Amino acid sequence: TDVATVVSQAKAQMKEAYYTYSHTVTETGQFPDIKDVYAAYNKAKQAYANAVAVVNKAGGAKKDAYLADLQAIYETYVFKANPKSGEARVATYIDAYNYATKLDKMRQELKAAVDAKDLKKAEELYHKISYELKTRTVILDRVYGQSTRELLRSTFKADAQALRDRLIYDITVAMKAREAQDAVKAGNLDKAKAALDQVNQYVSKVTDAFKAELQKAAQDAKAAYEAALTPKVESVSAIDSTSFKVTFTKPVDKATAIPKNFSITLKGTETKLYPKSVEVSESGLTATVTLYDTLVDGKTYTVVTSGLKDTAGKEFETSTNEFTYNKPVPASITFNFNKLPEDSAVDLTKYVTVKDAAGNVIKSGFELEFTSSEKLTQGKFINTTGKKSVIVNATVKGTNVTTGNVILAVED
Repeated sequence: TDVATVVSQAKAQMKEAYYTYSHTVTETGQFPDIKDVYAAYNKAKQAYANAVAVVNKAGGAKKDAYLADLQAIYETYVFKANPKSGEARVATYIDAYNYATKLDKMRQELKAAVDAKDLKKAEELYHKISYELKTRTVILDRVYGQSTRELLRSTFKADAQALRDRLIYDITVAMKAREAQDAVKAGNLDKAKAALDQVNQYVSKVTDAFKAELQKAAQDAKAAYEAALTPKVESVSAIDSTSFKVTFTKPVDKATAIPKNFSITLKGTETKLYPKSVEVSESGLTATVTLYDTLVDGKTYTVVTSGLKDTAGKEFETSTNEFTYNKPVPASITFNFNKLPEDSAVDLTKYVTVKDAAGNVIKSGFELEFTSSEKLTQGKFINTTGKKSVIVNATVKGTNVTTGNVILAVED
């Protein structure tokens, strides 16, 4: 009833509300029921308001000092707009505890979505929870007590971050896959390739939760991206003096990969060579074209392809592509080592190196003939079993580049 006592008590009640959470955090390392804290919060507000009315009535010459005192205690312990450190302790705690338990609930809701393998629900929650973690963690900063701020982060926040982080690959590939689809469906192949590149970058890192669905999504994006590409002739290159290699950017309908659809001209002249046969890669996108006519060393040839179609539908554009035929010039030949392994069939071509005059190794475009102390099979295999030496001679046919007779040890 007396004013001094009323204000004395209302201040005690305001602090009591802060003790409601702070004491239990400190004593037990736990949080109170938030509802007890709300109850204490409301008692303090009512204690405040009642104390004000009593002071307005019977405070006399201390009226203003009383209201300021009350206000100061209120603003520190219970509530204040835009709190600084140590202010609005109860209201900041409530907000942070509520922020933190919403995190926990969202985390648990996310876990349910991955447990139920629901990609769309997990995607939504990942974004919502990401937003909470980034934009609203400042709520935690306004809490009074390093000890209790740390209790909020460890208790609730750390788990939520961990679930979110763990899912980033899953959500990225789902997003990029559909961005890819949407890009091709929108006639934008640069956008689709770039989206697809990301897919490919991350899909080997998705978790188990949605792996099949996500791998499926990624395969659908790849395939849908290929479809939009135009089948192209990429290149031609000589092989020997009567054949050349053609490369496709996309497997070719083998029924269109026939001689009549290939034209070969000695470039800049009217001399035209006839295709004999076309032999396609089951591998899809490369064929060997064999000519009746012979290619001249050092000449350039233009290959005009027409009438080719895809492994499924689309037409290659008539295309012009050249290659130049060069028959290498063997200058030297040597055996790679002073020895051969002990085996019943050693291929001598694997043991010998041929170079041109500049000393560059000539990998193809020449024939090898051998003589040996040992019987030769297929012109190149020898049996070294039970032998400690053998004699061999590699000559590049039918030039005069040759090893001469060389005695090689047999040892592994």
